[PDB]
Amino acid sequence: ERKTLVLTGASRGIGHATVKRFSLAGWRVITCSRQDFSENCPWPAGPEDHIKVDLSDPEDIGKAIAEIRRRLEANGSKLHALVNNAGISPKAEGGRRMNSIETPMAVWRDVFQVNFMAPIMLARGLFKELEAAQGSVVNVTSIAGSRVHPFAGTAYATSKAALAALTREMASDFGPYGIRVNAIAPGEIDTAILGKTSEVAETIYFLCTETSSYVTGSEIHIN
Ligand SMILES: [Ca+2]
Repeated sequence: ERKTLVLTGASRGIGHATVKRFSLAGWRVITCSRQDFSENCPWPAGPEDHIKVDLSDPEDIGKAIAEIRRRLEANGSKLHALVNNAGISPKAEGGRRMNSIETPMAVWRDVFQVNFMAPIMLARGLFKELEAAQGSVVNVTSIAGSRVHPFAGTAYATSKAALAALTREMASDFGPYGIRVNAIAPGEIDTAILGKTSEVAETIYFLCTETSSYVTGSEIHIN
């Protein structure tokens, strides 16, 4: 019965505020993280709501998808929401911003894999359950996708710009199956890559509930 959310990037700020919003609304919240489940976690969700997965690893993502699908059988194999908030912006030597000149191949690869490929891999991997629920996919974009930012490196900026375009394409592709796909760009950089965050969490929640049933292919720019 209970509506279910799969969330990546459940970090302090936007991620935690989103967990809190959906938890208080009565949803089951399955969080994905590189870390082992710990009883010192802020929310009281048990191990059945935690998925250990490294989103830079396509093999691990396939293993996480299969485990999520098994855990969704407890609700009729429905996934009402997938929220892609995981994002990385690796820094150069000495904690410096990493620009287009200095970014090595391995960073381009891992940043695009986590920030860009994992959202579509998870959405198409969980397609059956999203379709069964006529669910919602939210991709969290960034102001860095549209303007050069002092606190976000080039790989992050370009992968988030790619993610904004991917959101538009996914909405067109997933639409005929009844799955809506939208993006939200917070007004400030997500401090995870280092009141306003509650607004982002509220908007993600809106995009996953009945009032947004007819909205797809949009990108909401929080001002
Ligand atoms: Ca169907």
